[PDB]
Amino acid sequence: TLNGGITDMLTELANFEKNVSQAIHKYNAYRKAASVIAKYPHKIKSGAEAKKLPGVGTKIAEKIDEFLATGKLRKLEKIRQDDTSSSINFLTRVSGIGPSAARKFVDEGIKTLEDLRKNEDKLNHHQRIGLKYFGDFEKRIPREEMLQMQDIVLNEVKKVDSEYIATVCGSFRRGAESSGDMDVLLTHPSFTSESTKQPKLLHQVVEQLQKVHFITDTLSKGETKFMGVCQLPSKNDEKEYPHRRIDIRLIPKDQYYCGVLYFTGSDIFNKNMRAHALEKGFTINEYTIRPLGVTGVAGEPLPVDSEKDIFDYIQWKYREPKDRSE
DNA sequence: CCGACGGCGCATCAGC
DNA sequence: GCTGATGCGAC
DNA sequence: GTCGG
Ligand SMILES: Nc1ccn([C@H]2C[C@H](O)[C@@H](COP(=O)(O)OP(=O)(O)CP(=O)(O)O)O2)c(=O)n1
Ligand SMILES: [Cl-]
Ligand SMILES: [Cl-]
Ligand SMILES: [Mg+2]
Ligand SMILES: [Mg+2]
Ligand code: NA
Ligand code: NA
Repeated sequence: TLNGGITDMLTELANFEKNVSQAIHKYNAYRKAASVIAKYPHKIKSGAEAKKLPGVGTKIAEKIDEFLATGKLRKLEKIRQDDTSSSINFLTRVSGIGPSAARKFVDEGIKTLEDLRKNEDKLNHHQRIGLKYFGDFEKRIPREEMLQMQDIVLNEVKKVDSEYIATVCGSFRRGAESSGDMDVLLTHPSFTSESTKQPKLLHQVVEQLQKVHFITDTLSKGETKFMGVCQLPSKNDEKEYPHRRIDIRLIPKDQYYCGVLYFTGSDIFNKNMRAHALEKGFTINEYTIRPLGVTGVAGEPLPVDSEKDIFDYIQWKYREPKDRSE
């Protein structure tokens, strides 16, 4: 928050370009600029000063000058006034409504929360759950509740099969004092890059968490990724905890370190690291790190025995999770 | 210039 | 039914 | 919107 006013402005610009303009690269540019400015340890006094940071160019520098002089950006003031932009921006805050659906709903006269509730028949399953928990999903999760949630998931996972390992990643693993959701990496030795020796490995864990009423709703579910809703249990006479988003990713056990690197993030950190890998002649996904031939086609997976190995391949100093909140 | 911009799982739909 | 393109996802 | 070559 040293430069909170500027990073707020760029984040709002990013959301506009994403949600309304459907200009994903402009969205990514604004987020990169906000990220590099957020970690800049001086209170910025001019666009010129910010234009020294990689990712801040001529246009954003101009916007920082307008913002530092007036406290505001006319481009954003009129965006907030535009009814279509405001409606599209709002609707995309419902889980399952993306830019395209939001604009299509706006065309059909569906523009408000009350509009959405009247038109549940027009919503797919994901969207209906996002509407149902609209208020809950915008609340953050205190780290203390993340600790209680972790304890349930790991213990319940242990009850299904003592050989599962569940690791909470995302902002939690980066040490955040609050999280937007809970992200769980799951491994089991029967599932490796060589073979799947046991079916329903993710299903059995989802079922156990549903059985004890931790998982309450499913947004999407396949063999390796679960996206849904969970809730802490409350004591007698206690108000209920909000419902929370939970994501679970089942990763081949021999590919744990690439998987935990990916699932720890942040997303911008992953983008930065993967772009640098490319510049160094490697490609990184949640499973492997592979070299790029002269062709550009990926080669064979390189041996990985820690997170640090992946950093070493691309000639980066190791960064602890807490230092990856870009 | 101007081409690139990380990478992929699940849901839903068009076309066969 | 399958394959491939698209939306969505913090995207 | 920004960057590299
Ligand atoms: N566009 C994306 C989105 C996500 N990811 C990866 C990194 C996330 O940490 C990780 C979890 O994805 P996430 O959306 O849960 O992001 P968090 O860092 O946990 C921030 P939160 O506390 O949830 O509000 O998945 C990514 O690589 N690329
Ligand atoms: Cl774009
Ligand atoms: Cl791979
Ligand atoms: Mg998260
Ligand atoms: Mg998540
Ligand atoms: Na710059
Ligand atoms: Na949404």
